[PDB]
Amino acid sequence: FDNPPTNVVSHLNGDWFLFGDARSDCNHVVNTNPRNYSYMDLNPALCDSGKISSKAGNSIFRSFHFTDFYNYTGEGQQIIFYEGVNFTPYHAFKCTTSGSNDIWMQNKGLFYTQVYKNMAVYRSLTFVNVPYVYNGSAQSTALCKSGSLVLNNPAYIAREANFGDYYYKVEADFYLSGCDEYIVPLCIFNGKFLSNTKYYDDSQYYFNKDTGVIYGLNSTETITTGFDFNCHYLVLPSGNYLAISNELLLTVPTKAICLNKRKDFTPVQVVDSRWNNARQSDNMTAVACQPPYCYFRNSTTNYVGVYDINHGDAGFTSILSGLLYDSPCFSQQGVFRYDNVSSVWPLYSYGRCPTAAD
Amino acid sequence: FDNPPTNVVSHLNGDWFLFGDARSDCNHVVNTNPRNYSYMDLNPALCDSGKISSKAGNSIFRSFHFTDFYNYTGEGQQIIFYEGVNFTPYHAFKCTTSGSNDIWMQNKGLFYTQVYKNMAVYRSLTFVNVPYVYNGSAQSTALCKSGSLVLNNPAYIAREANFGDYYYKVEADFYLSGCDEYIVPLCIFNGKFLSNTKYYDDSQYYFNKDTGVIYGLNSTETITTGFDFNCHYLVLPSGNYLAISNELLLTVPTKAICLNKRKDFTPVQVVDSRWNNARQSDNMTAVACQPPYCYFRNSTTNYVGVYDINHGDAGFTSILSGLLYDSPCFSQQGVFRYDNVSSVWPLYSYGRCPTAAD
Ligand SMILES: *[C@@H]1O[C@H](CO)[C@@H](O[C@@H]2O[C@H](CO)[C@@H](O)[C@H](O)[C@H]2NC(C)=O)[C@H](O)[C@H]1NC(C)=O
Ligand SMILES: *[C@@H]1O[C@H](CO)[C@@H](O[C@@H]2O[C@H](CO)[C@@H](O)[C@H](O)[C@H]2NC(C)=O)[C@H](O)[C@H]1NC(C)=O
Ligand SMILES: CO[C@]1(C(=O)O)C[C@H](OC(C)=O)[C@@H](NC(C)=O)[C@H]([C@H](O)[C@H](O)COC(C)=O)O1
Ligand SMILES: CO[C@]1(C(=O)O)C[C@H](OC(C)=O)[C@@H](NC(C)=O)[C@H]([C@H](O)[C@H](O)COC(C)=O)O1
Ligand SMILES: *[C@@H]1O[C@H](CO)[C@@H](O)[C@H](O)[C@H]1NC(C)=O
Ligand SMILES: *[C@@H]1O[C@H](CO)[C@@H](O)[C@H](O)[C@H]1NC(C)=O
Ligand SMILES: *[C@@H]1O[C@H](CO)[C@@H](O)[C@H](O)[C@H]1NC(C)=O
Ligand SMILES: *[C@@H]1O[C@H](CO)[C@@H](O)[C@H](O)[C@H]1NC(C)=O
Ligand SMILES: *[C@@H]1O[C@H](CO)[C@@H](O)[C@H](O)[C@H]1NC(C)=O
Ligand SMILES: *[C@@H]1O[C@H](CO)[C@@H](O)[C@H](O)[C@H]1NC(C)=O
Ligand SMILES: *[C@@H]1O[C@H](CO)[C@@H](O)[C@H](O)[C@H]1NC(C)=O
Ligand SMILES: *[C@@H]1O[C@H](CO)[C@@H](O)[C@H](O)[C@H]1NC(C)=O
Ligand SMILES: *[C@@H]1O[C@H](CO)[C@@H](O)[C@H](O)[C@H]1NC(C)=O
Ligand SMILES: *[C@@H]1O[C@H](CO)[C@@H](O)[C@H](O)[C@H]1NC(C)=O
Ligand SMILES: [K+]
Ligand SMILES: [K+]
Repeated sequence: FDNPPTNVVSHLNGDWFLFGDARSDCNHVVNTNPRNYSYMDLNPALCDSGKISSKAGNSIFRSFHFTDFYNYTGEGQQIIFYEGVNFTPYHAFKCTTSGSNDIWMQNKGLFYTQVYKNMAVYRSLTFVNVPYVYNGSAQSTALCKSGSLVLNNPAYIAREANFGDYYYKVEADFYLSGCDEYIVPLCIFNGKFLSNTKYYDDSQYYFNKDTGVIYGLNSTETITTGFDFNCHYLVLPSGNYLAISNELLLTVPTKAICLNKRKDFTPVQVVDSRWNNARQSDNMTAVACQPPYCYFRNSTTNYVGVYDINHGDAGFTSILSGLLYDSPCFSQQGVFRYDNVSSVWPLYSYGRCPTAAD
Repeated sequence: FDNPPTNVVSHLNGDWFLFGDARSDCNHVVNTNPRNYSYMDLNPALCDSGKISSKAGNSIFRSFHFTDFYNYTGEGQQIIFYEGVNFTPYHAFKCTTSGSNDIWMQNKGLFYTQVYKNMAVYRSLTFVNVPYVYNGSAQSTALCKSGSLVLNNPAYIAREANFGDYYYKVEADFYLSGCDEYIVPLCIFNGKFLSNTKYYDDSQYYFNKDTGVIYGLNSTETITTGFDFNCHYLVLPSGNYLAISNELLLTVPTKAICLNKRKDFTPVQVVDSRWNNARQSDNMTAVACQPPYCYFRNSTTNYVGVYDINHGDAGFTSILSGLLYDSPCFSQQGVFRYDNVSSVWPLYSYGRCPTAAD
């Protein structure tokens, strides 16, 4: 008898949910010709399960920030993630041509940190639009963009006619409702921002009108180039808020991650989402995935897909294969198929776990 | 054979530490006459261990906020707490005679929440003085006090000579060094605060000069009585900060909980700290003590001490008795003395845990 920790994602019972991308997007097949499921790492037998929310070409972070939006939606006791690759150093995203992808990688890590931590204590994740009211005559403006990627959360509001510089103070009202908690971005350009001969230091506050909490960020960088849009990811309660800009452009949330249905602490499972080695990936989801709230799974091999080089890999297919059955014990080291005896002590475990005793 | 979960605090190996009060203060005995150890729930055999930091009449919260200060100091992999009673509804603390003990109970809960969460990931806790510089000629003033309890953290700075009201903006610089992280209070009077015929709305911000993060609290209550000093407990990095007051009195930290030596996630153990039923206690440490970061232990009986009615209880002596030996498995349900087989599945477990399988 053998009960080793196994390198899979699985589930204790039927109460689970997976968020993903093309590699687990059953619907994508309609856009293959001829129709072919080999682009998937997920087993197509799971296509009717109702336990998957995935979109080819997307990721939760990508949908959070950009106009390229998929309404990821799901509920379960155990949450599993196999997405992230659709925002990587490969995309070379920066708000401006003299920006920094490293900043955006930092943003990515901070975002997934909050997602993973919160999905260990909430059953349900979806996206909600955040309504806001701005009183001026200025409209929103797409200041942050690169190729096909256009930032739309937070929104930037243009300067009013009457102002000749960016030293002004303006505000908008944004209202959070419908969820137990909300993940929203609070961001600034952290750097010396040149506009019409003057260098600015972006400043943005959010204010909960009823709790009275102020969350703010002021620019502190002294560099005049190679800077970008630094974001923090706030986990906020329902309420009515002001977004108060003290310098540069007013920014306000337009989308939130909607967290609902508090649950007993249940660690999430995260699968490394990367490209074939020919493309630059990042380890930000690994950084974000820590005990006790998350188990991280990765293959030992290069991603080499059979459909194309970036889709349908033996290693990741193996990892996802655990979704085809129930497993009793989840641990840092892997999943144990039996709940009785093992040769190693499971670490940070969840479920019915074996003893490594005599 | 029998391996039930047991209602004790214990330790996996010798790497542990206990924070407490008189009920575990070996030194107190010098202040008994004749000398008598029966005031303790801790076994005196542990008096030479070097693994206890306790002071009769004190608590970590009490020392955090008030002039009645004990420098709680300790390091261990597994941290245990048996303190809190020395700040309870019994003490009837309020900043003013028309204040609110309920507010202070809320403060207590919020504080212990941060302590317990952080001591699951740091080995070391102590107190550090927080130096600050205020530029005015005004001195500190003890605005919040009740009987023998006098608040000294945060400090209040009096108004300057030149000001005739409390609508002013002033600041101090405070510097955090020597620790990985710091717990500091950010507080305001949350209410309509009457001074010389005018009603004020307290406002206080802290600003990290290098990260550029602003943490602020503004008063939102409309009541003119029955309000008090609402605190939030920030977990901050080393750095140089400004305390920026926008209304009422400037407040600034004078003491921090010093968190050092990051460790692998290890749940803390907390023992209910209460008075005999003749006195009003509270459940704020229970509220603060949640999975997966904390296990809470409580006796099933009234606290009835043998030394006096509030010292030396059979139930709590029993709970602490587990410190006299090593135990392999810690769980929500209790401590299992054996790592092999049990009849229940340990929940949120830490250590070498038994299987409830056939
Ligand atoms: C954060 O940045 C804002 C905007 O720069 C600061 O507010 C401005 O501060 C300068 C003083 O250096 C004044 O000249 C402006 O009038 C202020 N603008 C406002 C209030 O809209 C703000 O003080 C910074 N917050 C801090 C340091 O906590
Ligand atoms: C938090 O409270 C402060 C102090 O009341 C507010 O700052 C004052 O706001 C009033 C406007 O209602 C002005 O009359 C004062 O001049 C301001 N004092 C200052 C800036 O020192 C502040 O706006 C509040 N913060 C919010 C609402 O985010
Ligand atoms: C109009 O040309 C410039 C300028 O020098 O003013 C070029 C300037 O480009 C620079 C400095 O590399 C751009 N600022 C930034 C940080 O990208 C700056 C801004 O895009 C532009 O001023 C609008 O700024 C705001 C705050 O909306 O535009
Ligand atoms: C001087 O008498 C009074 C006053 O009406 O002004 C009584 C006043 O007592 C009240 C309103 O119950 C006190 N304010 C509060 C909230 O306790 C108030 C303050 O203690 C005093 O004004 C000092 O206030 C500040 C901000 O230092 O003092
Ligand atoms: C996403 O889908 C959920 C479920 O249908 C819905 O409640 C929510 O409003 C949607 N969010 C959008 C479209 O932003
Ligand atoms: C992520 O990558 C950096 C190197 O770029 C490394 O320092 C860090 O340890 C990595 N973290 C994880 C969790 O793999
Ligand atoms: C995943 O494993 C592959 C192959 O060992 C390795 O190249 C890669 O760095 C790992 N990814 C992370 C995020 O650790
Ligand atoms: C599906 O794609 C795989 C991998 O490219 C290929 O071997 C196979 O011919 C395809 N099947 C069909 C029916 O096109
Ligand atoms: C462990 O469980 C497996 C599967 O039921 C079984 O083959 C083996 O005998 C068990 N070992 C025990 C109970 O010691
Ligand atoms: C508390 O004790 C520790 C250890 O001796 C010391 O480093 C620290 O400065 C003390 N804190 C005080 C006295 O505020
Ligand atoms: C604390 O006491 C209140 C009643 O005052 C109760 O609602 C709450 O559930 C209690 N919490 C715990 C953890 O015992
Ligand atoms: C501890 O147990 C006692 C006796 O059952 C009970 O009265 C008390 O409410 C409990 N305390 C907490 C914080 O639950
Ligand atoms: C210690 O106190 C206990 C409980 O009050 C009492 O029974 C005993 O007489 C005391 N012992 C001494 C030596 O005073
Ligand atoms: C459990 O361990 C105890 C103590 O060693 C022993 O008495 C008992 O036989 C063990 N049961 C097993 C190994 O099934
Ligand atoms: K801004
Ligand atoms: K203040």
